[PDB]
Amino acid sequence: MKISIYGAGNQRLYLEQLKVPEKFGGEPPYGGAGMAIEFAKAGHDVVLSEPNRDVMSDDLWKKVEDAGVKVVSDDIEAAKHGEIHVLFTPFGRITLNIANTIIEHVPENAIICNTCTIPTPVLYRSLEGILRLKRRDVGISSMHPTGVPGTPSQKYYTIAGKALEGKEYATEDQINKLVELVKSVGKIPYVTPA
Repeated sequence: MKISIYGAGNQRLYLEQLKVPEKFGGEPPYGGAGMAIEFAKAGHDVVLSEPNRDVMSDDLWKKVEDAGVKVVSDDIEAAKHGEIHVLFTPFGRITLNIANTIIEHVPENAIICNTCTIPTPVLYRSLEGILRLKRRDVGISSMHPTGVPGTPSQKYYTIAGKALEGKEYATEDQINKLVELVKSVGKIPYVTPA
């Protein structure tokens, strides 16, 4: 599939402060860049949008590019690529901002999903005007890793599905597409009510 990831992740944080290779193992880059690599090695067409080059060293960047990941710095160019748009914002600082930036540019029937735990209805309500009136084809969901992407113990992804009280923020096809994306990289998908 064509996947767009927004945010490579500050790799220094993972290495200096969090000591991920020592505590959980695996190998940098982690997070969004780690997801991009794993997706690409699974045969997916991956574009990673990152405005700040300094998020990782040249050696780590080469690692990303060696996986087949196309790296851009313009979110709008990334917006026109993916049928799935993964907002890697574990701190949820710019989640709503990126979504607002890319929503009018994403191709028909594309999916926008966050990796953090901002509720899908919240993400939807921030874009309700556009999603109801101009982009009814766009699905809103989640791609939330239980652990740190790139770590061997990261096995689960939580996907926001149809709400308990009926509201569908994405089609069943769109949700199924996310489910198979998770399994394509040997991970376990888990669909929850939005």
